[PDB]
Amino acid sequence: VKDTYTDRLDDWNGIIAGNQYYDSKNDQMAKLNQELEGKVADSLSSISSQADRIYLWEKFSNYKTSANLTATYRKLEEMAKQVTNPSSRYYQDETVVRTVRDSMEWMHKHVYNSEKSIVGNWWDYEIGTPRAINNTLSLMKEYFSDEEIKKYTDVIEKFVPDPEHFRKTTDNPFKALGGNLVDMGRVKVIAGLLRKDDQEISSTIRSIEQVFKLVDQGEGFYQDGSYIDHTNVAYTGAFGNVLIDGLSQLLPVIQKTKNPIDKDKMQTMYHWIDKSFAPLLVNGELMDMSRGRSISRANSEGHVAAVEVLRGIHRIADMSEGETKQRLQSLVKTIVQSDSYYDVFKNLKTYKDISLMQSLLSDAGVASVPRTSYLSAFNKMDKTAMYNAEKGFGFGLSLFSSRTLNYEHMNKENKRGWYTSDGMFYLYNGDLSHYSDGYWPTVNPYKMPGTTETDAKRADSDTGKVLPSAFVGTSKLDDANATATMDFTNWNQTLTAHKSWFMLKDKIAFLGSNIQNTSTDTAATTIDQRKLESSNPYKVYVNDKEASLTEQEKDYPETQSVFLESSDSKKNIGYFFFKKSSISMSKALQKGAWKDINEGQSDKEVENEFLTISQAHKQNGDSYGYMLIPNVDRATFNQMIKELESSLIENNETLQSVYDAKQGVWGIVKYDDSVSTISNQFQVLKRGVYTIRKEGDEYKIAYYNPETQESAPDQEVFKKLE
Ligand SMILES: CC(=O)N[C@@H]1[C@@H](O[C@@H]2OC(C(=O)O)=C[C@H](O)[C@H]2O)[C@@H](O)[C@@H](COS(=O)(=O)O)O[C@H]1O
Repeated sequence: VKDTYTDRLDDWNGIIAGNQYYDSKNDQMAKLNQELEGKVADSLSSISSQADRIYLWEKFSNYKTSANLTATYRKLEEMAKQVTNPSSRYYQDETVVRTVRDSMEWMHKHVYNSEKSIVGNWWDYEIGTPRAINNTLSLMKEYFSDEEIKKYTDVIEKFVPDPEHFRKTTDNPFKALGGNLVDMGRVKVIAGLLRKDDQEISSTIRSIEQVFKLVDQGEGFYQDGSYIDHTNVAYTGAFGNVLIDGLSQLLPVIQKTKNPIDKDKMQTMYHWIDKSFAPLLVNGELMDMSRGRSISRANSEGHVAAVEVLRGIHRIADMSEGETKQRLQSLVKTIVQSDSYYDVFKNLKTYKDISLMQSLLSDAGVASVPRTSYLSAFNKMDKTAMYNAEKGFGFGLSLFSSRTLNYEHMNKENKRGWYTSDGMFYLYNGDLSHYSDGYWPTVNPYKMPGTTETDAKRADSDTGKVLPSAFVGTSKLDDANATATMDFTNWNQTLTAHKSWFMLKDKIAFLGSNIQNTSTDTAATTIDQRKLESSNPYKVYVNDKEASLTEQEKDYPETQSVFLESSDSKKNIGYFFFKKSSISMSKALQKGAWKDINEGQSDKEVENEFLTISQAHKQNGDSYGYMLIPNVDRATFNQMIKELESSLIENNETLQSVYDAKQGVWGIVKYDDSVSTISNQFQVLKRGVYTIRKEGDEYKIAYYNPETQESAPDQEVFKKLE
């Protein structure tokens, strides 16, 4: 029956499909249409049309595997999209209409109904499938009777009767928050509209409002921009994605119901965009350190995942007004235009999203200016993101502590992310494809960049752990300078190391001390493991002399520097060792398959060439110290290292500090409360992390106590000399 409920469903259809906006003369839209035409064609030709069939699609036949239910229903949603698209060859097709109706009834009688119980993954029974069913019925509401709609959505009410919890029919339900809570809306708000149930709509929207509250503990968005999910996992880039992507779709509909959400409540979304998401986007790529186990999905590499966030932001801009709308448009526009590697349209899956992006990109009134430098210390999730606009590089520091899990391996995904938070670092430079094109299945998991580990064999069946210490954190001085430390102990408590980082505008110093090993395994720090481009080969220099790397590891004793020279200076990487160090390097082709790190992925062999740099630690009390200097040419790098000749202030078991004389900035990490005199100019007095700048006779102080997660009055931690 056509009423206010169907009106809302019409709006929903315009959002999840947007057939009303389709234009055959629009190349990008025609491309998506062609993709849907092909998917429906394949589904129609491979579907079982035999009496007493045991499945609809042979490749999604084992229904004890919950994933097969969602995949099946999604094929029907695709049919619904095309049967209602005037330009599709399947528009109002009698066979497709009957195929959707008959398939819904078949699955309802033999696979998914109220008399069934969760078998496999609860997510498919409560989120994946219900969403696919809601969308199918919404799109084809003019072909189904209200009784049929209520009949096919009864199963949804059986598995998801409570808008505040998931796994309600199990022996361990949980409180819905974040991304999951948003999906709760895409399940019950739409189901409510389809069933014309006001109580379901109102109660669900009320539950959804919890999402706008910032938290100071547990799962959710924090004031400092961090986002935690799954109890204690940094997750802005995966579950946070689902949250903004799904919520931006729902809001236009929710705001037109009899239960619209207060404007002041939704105000926090802008905080998420500017504080949480924006910093994690560099040249169109969403930083992997925020994506949890999703890094192990071949169809979701960094640039693809970023689009989930960007399309969400764009929709929010569209529903905003004035300056707010204008600036959000500019944010999306500059990020998209800075991405010369990935075509944003490859992940805009509805006509309205495509249309919005096209108008934005062609609107001269919307400014597209390169983003400025920034540095975000996401202490509540132990990650740090840095971006230098002058030189054009981004830097990500991935840590964990007693407050956070190191890596997530679940649902057979991310089987080898063991060391992705053991002080792993990311460098975002001119090669926008670096962490893409098969990086994850080919990178050697035992040598993640920046990590100090023993060479012990690790099991794919292992799961994450928290760190014994709470002494992990970042002290930020300004948009270009910060200092971080991690009181590191490895997975089996056989190795320790005081690892610290000194972000000094256009370079990052890496210092490690107190390196100890009680095992029979060899210990070493991976200085880098960089994925190469066959098109842009690097010329390697050691102590400014060209070196020829081989698949076989070569030792370079008394190394003062290593320089990776590209034809594009924006891809150059230099490493300056404060004190001559003994390192080893190799360049080799590494093969692997996505299935190796994610059971549900393809076993197809992938291969990439990597340049690995390592420093062995054969004695207790060992240390390492070097400066990473990106994006400068060879002559400039050589000049800079001479300027940094005496930049290392100290690197021992209680004090680590680097000084940038050009800036007049000091980075300092203290592991005890002894009085530390620095550069015969001032003293720092407390265990913690510091970033200090001298501006003649004045001193700006940034102190952070990572264990208590508090700063402190200047006189408690700093004292100028004389
Ligand atoms: C955040 C996350 O990893 N969520 C998991 C699901 O993944 C998301 O799926 C969708 C969607 O619209 O369904 C959008 C996102 O890009 C993607 O991250 C999914 O993996 C389900 C079920 O698993 S599966 O059978 O392995 O595919 O589990 C969620 O936790």
